Amino acid sequence: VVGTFKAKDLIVTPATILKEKPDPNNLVFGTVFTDHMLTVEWSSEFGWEKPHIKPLQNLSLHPGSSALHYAVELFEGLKAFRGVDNKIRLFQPNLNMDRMYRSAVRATLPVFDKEELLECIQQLVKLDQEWVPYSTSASLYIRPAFIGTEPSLGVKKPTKALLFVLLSPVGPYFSSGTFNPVSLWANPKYVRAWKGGTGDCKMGGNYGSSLFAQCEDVDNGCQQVLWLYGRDHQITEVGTMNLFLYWINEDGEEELATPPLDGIILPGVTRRCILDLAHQWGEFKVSERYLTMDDLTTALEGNRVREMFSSGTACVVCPVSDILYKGETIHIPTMENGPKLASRILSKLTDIQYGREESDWTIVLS
Amino acid sequence: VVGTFKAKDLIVTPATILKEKPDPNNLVFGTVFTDHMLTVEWSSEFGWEKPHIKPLQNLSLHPGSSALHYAVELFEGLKAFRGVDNKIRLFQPNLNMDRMYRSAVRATLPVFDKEELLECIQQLVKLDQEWVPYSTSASLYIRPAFIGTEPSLGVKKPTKALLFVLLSPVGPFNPVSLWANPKYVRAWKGGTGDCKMGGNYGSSLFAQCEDVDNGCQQVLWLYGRDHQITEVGTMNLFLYWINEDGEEELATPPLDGIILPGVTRRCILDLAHQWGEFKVSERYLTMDDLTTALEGNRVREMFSSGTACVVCPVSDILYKGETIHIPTMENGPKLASRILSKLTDIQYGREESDWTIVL
Ligand SMILES: O=C(NNS(=O)(=O)c1ccccc1C(F)(F)F)c1cc2cc(Cl)ccc2o1
Ligand SMILES: O=C(NNS(=O)(=O)c1ccccc1C(F)(F)F)c1cc2cc(Cl)ccc2o1
Ligand SMILES: *Cc1c(COP(=O)(O)O)cnc(C)c1O
Ligand SMILES: *Cc1c(COP(=O)(O)O)cnc(C)c1O
Repeated sequence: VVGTFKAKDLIVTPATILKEKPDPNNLVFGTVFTDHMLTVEWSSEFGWEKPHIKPLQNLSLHPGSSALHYAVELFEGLKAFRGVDNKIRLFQPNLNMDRMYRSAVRATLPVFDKEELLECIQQLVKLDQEWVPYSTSASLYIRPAFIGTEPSLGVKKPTKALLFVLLSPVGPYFSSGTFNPVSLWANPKYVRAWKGGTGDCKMGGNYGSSLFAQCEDVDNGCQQVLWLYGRDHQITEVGTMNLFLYWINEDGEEELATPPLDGIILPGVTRRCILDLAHQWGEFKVSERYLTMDDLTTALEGNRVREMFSSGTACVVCPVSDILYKGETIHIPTMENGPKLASRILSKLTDIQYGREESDWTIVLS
Repeated sequence: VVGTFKAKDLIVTPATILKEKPDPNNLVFGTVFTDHMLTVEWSSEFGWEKPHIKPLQNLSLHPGSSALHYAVELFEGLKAFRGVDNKIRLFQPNLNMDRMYRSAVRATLPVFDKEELLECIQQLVKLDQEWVPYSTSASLYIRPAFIGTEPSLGVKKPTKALLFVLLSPVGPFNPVSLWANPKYVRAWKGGTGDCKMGGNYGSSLFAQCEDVDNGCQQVLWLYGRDHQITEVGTMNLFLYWINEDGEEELATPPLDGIILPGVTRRCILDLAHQWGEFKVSERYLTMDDLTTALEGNRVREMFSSGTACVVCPVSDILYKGETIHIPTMENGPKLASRILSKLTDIQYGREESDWTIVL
């Protein structure tokens, strides 16, 4: 009956015991959780139930829940930042609501009002706002999660669902003053996503398949997987991050390149922001364009590569120093070239996030 | 540290209040559950905990559990059958243990002893014996499920996992129409399509809804530039036809990475090989192969195979705005019904085969 839950209807149950906050200089990503969570029930029969902010607790799930059997699930990732002026800000959160809604449609999970969800998240962050780290390098990670809770074993659109939101303090990925570059494991035997698949959505199924390649990656002394696609060996994504290459292209032009949104690339918020920034600066060519391993190695051979970095919410920007490919270690001169652009981008994005630069990209906490 | 759980140290906690069994005449597939369940806990620090048979209950899961975020999960599907002689039988259950083990490796979930799990399952079915329907048209569906319960949001190999088993009384030609849209691809080479990992299935619900929107019951999964016909929903695809050489042939797509190696598929192949009445070919089949054969009146039957239906005749394919009729039902379907009869006879103990194990 009810098309969406409403922030107006929020039922809040404060915790009676409050946990001590962690040292912001000693945070490991996604391991410590705050006092409270958002939960909202849905059923086909009654529609959306009233949303609850309540103490962080285990989920009680029928063991037949479709999220556990057929990966009927999706997530988001966005952050709250305590500013230089001690104001807490969200960064481009409407883009995450847009993406989550679209992933829900693709998953066949129930549709919701994006502004109502945004306001419920605002209220949850406001309640746990002291968990937003008092550090200009740490932030509060927000994990909205949407699962099918259909008890029956038929492979079908769920008639029961749970939307929930977790909060987790996260620290810097740089340390001792500098970036921590990654080595990438490039094995064309694995594919992250395919044309006709769901790689342009944040559905859980895209990620469970990537764990094997990641373990093999770690066994070979690499931190992330470089995801290759097709007979041409297109470079697509770095782990769970978008791929950027800053180089002199085939025409001899200084260029920032990233793979196009042709269905196998997750449309990152960070990725969009970087494209926007680089276009605005107007200092070099910006291309959404295919990039192969042969393109890369040829350019490296002729000293045309400047930097390679990955982009995502957790780290904003992550420089790439090495790629393990066909039994060889190929060096990327990212760190030797500054990294000039990667550092410039990180500074710009963090300025905005922490309120050093006024931009419409941020929103002050409700 | 503990490499496997063992059926030896099974802890059995029977329910004090038992539920009434459903009418075996009106069962809805996976909607009704028995009194008990198996659960086995794992962690990287201590290895496999002791297994438990206990009352069916909700799972208490950390909201960060990787099964909920990154689909760190797999399942199996197999059945128990109350024979004509009242003996309860499992059917090729070691093949399900083999496949579950493969799926866990690909998923990075902890490995276990296959013989130990089968025995834990046998003890579970044994406890809940009376739930195996008193009907030769019904069976007990067995659902082993294996999930990551790692509380942290980092995308990595789980340090926490839960293995559980559910039991569900299920009942019972009604041919299906297939919706064929090449813009959805079920599986890719370098993917996980040959495992029963949950991630393979979440991505399929949109296509199935679209299928229903158009009066079709299942999706025909197409692959590649040549539009290879691969699987029928959650079933393997069989084509009974006269091939291009003018030979009568049973054909099915080969196991090149994008096809789930079905148990039913295996059994049908074994049987058709044994009979030696027609050619048996694991080979590529395209939409053009099929439409060309249909024009020349060379197609006899098309059916899917899986544990839930055993065999499912196909009457129509909707592809590129066309309605392509398959003469399955106008040809008996004799092969489909022969297979259904054969497997049913073995499953319900009407004939002996090493494929069945008495509980
Ligand atoms: O930003 C990163 N990931 N992108 S993300 O933030 O949007 C994301 C996407 C999908 C799943 C999980 C994640 C997250 F949160 F990183 F865990 C990321 C991964 C990563 C791995 C290393 Cl080793 C270093 C820096 C890193 O940053
Ligand atoms: O046997 C079937 N599916 N194969 S299955 O049995 O191994 C299976 C595989 C993956 C997920 C779920 C299932 C199951 F159990 F059907 F739900 C099946 C699907 C199906 C759909 C229709 Cl419309 C009619 C008969 C049918 O039988
Ligand atoms: C989330 C994600 C991205 C990065 O997206 P952001 O919105 O910038 O955090 C890129 N690739 C994959 C596979 C992702 O899951
Ligand atoms: C399980 C399944 C099959 C059928 O396999 P059986 O072992 O015969 O039940 C076929 N295709 C897919 C995608 C499946 O998951």
